[PDB]
Amino acid sequence: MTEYKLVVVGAGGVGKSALTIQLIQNHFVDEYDPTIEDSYRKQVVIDGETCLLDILDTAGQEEYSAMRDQYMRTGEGFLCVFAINNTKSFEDIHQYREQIKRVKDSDDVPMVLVGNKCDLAARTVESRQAQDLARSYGIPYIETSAKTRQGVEDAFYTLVREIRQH
Ligand SMILES: Nc1nc2c(ncn2[C@@H]2O[C@H](COP(=O)(O)OP(=O)(O)NP(=O)(O)O)[C@@H](O)[C@H]2O)c(=O)[nH]1
Ligand SMILES: [Mg+2]
Repeated sequence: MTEYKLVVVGAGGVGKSALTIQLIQNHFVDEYDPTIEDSYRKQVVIDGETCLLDILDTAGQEEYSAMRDQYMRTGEGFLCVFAINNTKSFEDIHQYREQIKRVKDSDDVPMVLVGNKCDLAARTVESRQAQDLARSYGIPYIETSAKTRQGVEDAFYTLVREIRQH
């Protein structure tokens, strides 16, 4: 079947793993559990097409840029995740996107800007700012909460749809 290699990237602690585990295992991981490098494979039906989501959950730690560079190279689409309560992670987004473009040798890689932890009331990144950033990237912006599952399927499925029309 069609396989979509999705890569989740972003600063440490923004909820990359929580988003992935919510998608694959339908539960919120309320646990401190830093990722080194984890792969998830799930058979899903998306818009009637049986496909295999191969999700690459990367580390936010800078000490694993080498492991990120290797598995960013093979990814077809990228979830660039920041936390709406963490302004620094929103600023780090530009660094992750530039790194994706260099390893992919491409200015138009399938990507979704993900503003995670939107359940939190102490927002520091206005939705308008992140939407403008996504607009200048030419990529969709989707706010998610791995806690409430809001937007989780939307973020991943939108990325798959970008890969189809790429
Ligand atoms: N309130 C709330 N907390 C969240 C959300 N997503 C993740 N978290 C919390 O944020 C913390 C970090 O989550 P985690 O998924 O491990 O983030 P990460 O980006 O994978 N970190 P790393 O880069 O080290 O792997 C955890 O305590 C987790 O429960 C969310 O949508 N809402
Ligand atoms: Mg993680």
